[PDB]
Amino acid sequence: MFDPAEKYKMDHRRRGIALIFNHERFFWHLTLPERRGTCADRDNLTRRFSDLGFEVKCFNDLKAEELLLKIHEVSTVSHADADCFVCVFLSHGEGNHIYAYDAKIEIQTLTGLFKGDKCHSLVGKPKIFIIQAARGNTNITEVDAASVYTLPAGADFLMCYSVAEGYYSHRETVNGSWYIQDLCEMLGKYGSSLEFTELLTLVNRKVSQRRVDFCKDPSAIGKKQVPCFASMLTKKLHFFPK
Amino acid sequence: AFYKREMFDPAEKYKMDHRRRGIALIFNHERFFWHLTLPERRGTCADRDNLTRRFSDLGFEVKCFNDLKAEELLLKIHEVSTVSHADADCFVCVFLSHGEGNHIYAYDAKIEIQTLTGLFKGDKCHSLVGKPKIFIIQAARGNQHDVPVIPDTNITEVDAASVYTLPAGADFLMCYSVAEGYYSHRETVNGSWYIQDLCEMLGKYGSSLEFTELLTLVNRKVSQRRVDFCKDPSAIGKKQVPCFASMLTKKLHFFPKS
Ligand SMILES: Oc1cc(F)ccc1CNc1ncccc1-c1ncccn1
Repeated sequence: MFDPAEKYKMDHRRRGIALIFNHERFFWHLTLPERRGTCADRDNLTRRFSDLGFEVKCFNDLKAEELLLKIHEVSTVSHADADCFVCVFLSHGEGNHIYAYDAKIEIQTLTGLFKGDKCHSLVGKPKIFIIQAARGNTNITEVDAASVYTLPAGADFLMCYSVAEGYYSHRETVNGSWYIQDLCEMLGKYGSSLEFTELLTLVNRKVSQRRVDFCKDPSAIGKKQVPCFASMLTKKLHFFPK
Repeated sequence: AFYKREMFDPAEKYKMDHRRRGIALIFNHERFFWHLTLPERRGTCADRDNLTRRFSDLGFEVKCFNDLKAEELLLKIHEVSTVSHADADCFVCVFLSHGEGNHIYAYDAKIEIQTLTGLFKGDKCHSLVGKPKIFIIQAARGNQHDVPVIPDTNITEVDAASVYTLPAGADFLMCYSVAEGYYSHRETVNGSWYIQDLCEMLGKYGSSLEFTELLTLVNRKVSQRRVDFCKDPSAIGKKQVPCFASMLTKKLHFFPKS
């Protein structure tokens, strides 16, 4: 019968892989600014997801061909013994695209690799994409206009965005991104007990409550950040200790 | 001695103890000005009535509008955005129509979704600040084998997803019948797959379940639906995957009001 509280089965041998694509600088021809603070984000995420049982693999400043090769490689190995899959992008972006070192990649191309017909062993399992990407312009706060569309994907995907249309993404050059900081704080405290979209909702509250009435940089005043997640999940998702 | 200090609470819920639940608007579009070259939407009136009963049972004041022109629709939604919602828990707005990109069709023209949600952001609607603003959108691509000229068996019509899964402001929840690359289904007597399943879940669980948890059940119900191969073989590969884009900041329940 229909169960209103059904949860994803998370009792496989492994939690699964968490991929992190970390982009700090870009080929000069793209004329994009460096992303100081992103290495703090990478380390923060690595610790949180490792603690949740994930096998975390980080890749710094891959070219687009290299990045596509790597994510395709992961999409074609067996996830039969895994609970789920996580993929994080830390970069600049525009519209449907995220930047690699030398060129843009379409988000739909990346998510498409993990759809049922392409990745059988993840069918019915959570596929979670976390995207910290917006428009490229001592602890300094950099402020970027939202630019990356809050795109959906297939069944059992969860697409998590640092910022919604009309708002602004913030990154501290020492402490890291507002969104990743608050995400990681919540993961550390509640990741192993709370339902994951409930947790992302806490992240929405934390980030949107950060004040922008008195910035060190006067030009940043009033540039609020509101994250968003787009859920195509079909069950409750927990990361209880394995 | 106990009280809730202002510490971060992982279980915080929207306060839903106002005098009224709030207004639920339903914009119901069954047919369109001939110049738009859009097909009729048989079954949408079942959707409208279904939604009216479920949201009324949850305490909402439901107001339905059928086939408004774009000017009329904008006037009406602007009217609602400019009254005081001080005594309300929340606000619901439903669109049942065709759509394309960031647009929903009214009777005679397209309207941009951001124009509609924009009316309810921050100071434009102060009395809804910090309160859930829930938009439910059943809108996809009208099949246009259908002349540019001036014009009950249960059939399942299948429309490609066309409307962007747009976000909005803080405390908005944007609910979409279908995601990019999938297909929306509507039975000409029984109504839309998404609305049918939304309404069934509202009736069974609406008064207890956290609302995004309920929307997740709707995702499961809809994405598991299949058409019978005999009635329409051409619909075989056309799965429906709904989604919701949450900018909510707290848990949302619709417990019966005291
Ligand atoms: O979500 C956003 C985030 C931003 F930073 C800026 C603008 C938008 C709104 N646009 C979209 N949002 C979701 C899905 C598709 C689109 C979309 N797709 C094509 C063209 C326009 N919008």
